[PDB]
Amino acid sequence: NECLGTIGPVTPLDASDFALDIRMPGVTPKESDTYFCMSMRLPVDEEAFVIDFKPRASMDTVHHMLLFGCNMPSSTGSYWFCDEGTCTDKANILYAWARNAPPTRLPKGVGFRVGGETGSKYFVLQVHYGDISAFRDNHKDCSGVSVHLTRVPQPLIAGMYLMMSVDTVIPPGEKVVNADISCQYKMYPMHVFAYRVHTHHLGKVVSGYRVRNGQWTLIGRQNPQLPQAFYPVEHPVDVTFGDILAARCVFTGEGRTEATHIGGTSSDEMCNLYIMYYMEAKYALSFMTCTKNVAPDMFRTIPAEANIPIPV
Ligand SMILES: CC(=O)N[C@@H](Cc1cc(I)c(O)c(I)c1)C(=O)N[C@@H](C(=O)O)[C@@H](C)O
Ligand SMILES: CC(=O)N[C@@H](Cc1cc(I)c(O)c(I)c1)C(=O)N[C@@H](C(=O)O)[C@@H](C)O
Ligand SMILES: CC(=O)N[C@@H](Cc1cc(I)c(O)c(I)c1)C(=O)N[C@@H](C(=O)O)[C@@H](C)O
Ligand SMILES: [Cu+2]
Ligand SMILES: [Cu+2]
Ligand code: NI
Repeated sequence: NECLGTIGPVTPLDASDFALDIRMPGVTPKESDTYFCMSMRLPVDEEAFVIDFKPRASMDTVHHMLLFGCNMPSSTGSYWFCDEGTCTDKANILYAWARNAPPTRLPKGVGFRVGGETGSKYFVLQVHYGDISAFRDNHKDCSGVSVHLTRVPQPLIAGMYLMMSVDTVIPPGEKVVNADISCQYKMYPMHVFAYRVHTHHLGKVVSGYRVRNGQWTLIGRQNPQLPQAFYPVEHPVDVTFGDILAARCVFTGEGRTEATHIGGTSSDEMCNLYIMYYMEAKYALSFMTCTKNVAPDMFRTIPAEANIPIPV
């Protein structure tokens, strides 16, 4: 149901706006925890701005959905298993829908820039099917997300700052292993408005901070075992030239018989903190990444909550 009909995926809205429905082409999981991927090229070649997102998920099977922007989807197929990949180039996450933690809307006047000469030419949708019981009907699922695109330039441009670990090693049975990430910020000011954390089963807590003149200001702190949606920041926080962004993921090796390193399988781990921000249009860049730990010693002053499990 809700599947793609004779009217197609593009809904005209007015002279310069249209909604684009990005849905699975009627797929059927045959195993629980199946991750399906699919892509949609933007229908317009010129620059546009994504200013809203509306989920169209099947509450009875969809565990989570992510929408990315990129220039080279990993497969040319109708849909594929995301284990093959999302995009050959580096995908930019735009939206996350997590079952049981409703998404928050973008601030008005803020939009992601896409298309054109340097923006994403494709949207890639990942849909995680958990309970494949509802598929006893062997029916087809068309879950997805609708995006509102406009040609009208937005005064604030949303972007993503991804902090991630690449060298972490978690010895088996090890009670506590910290993965620390830190970089100095050297662009125009960005204001953080939402954040998402991601780790696999060994993750206990993930926190990120802006450090200025030695003082730590919390950006976000979350239990990665909770739904991995983008959560709004408690208080708006600017990150400016000179500041240091610092994040820590706390892992345990308990329950594993061998060491766990960074990787894409359930037996591997990941330490990600996605910081969603907006910047004035004339100063904006759409994405930044930190995969290092430039000021290792700085963590001796990280707030205690960074090591404290979040109470349910
Ligand atoms: C890519 C293109 O040609 N677009 C149309 C106008 C348009 C752009 C976007 I992005 C959009 O979301 C919507 I709705 C409409 C266009 O440019 N049409 C012509 C026109 O405005 O007459 C050319 C000459 O500008
Ligand atoms: C090695 C690793 O940590 N990969 C993460 C972070 C990542 C996200 C994006 I967007 C990206 O372009 C790249 I290169 C890496 C990772 O795969 N995280 C998952 C996640 O955050 O759920 C995927 C599904 O986005
Ligand atoms: C009723 C509604 O959803 N109005 C949205 C436009 C929209 C339609 C669809 I169908 C959709 O899938 C998405 I995502 C967005 C809305 O707020 N549109 C703006 C517009 O009409 O330009 C405001 C200003 O009215
Ligand atoms: Cu999920
Ligand atoms: Cu992962
Ligand atoms: Ni400010």
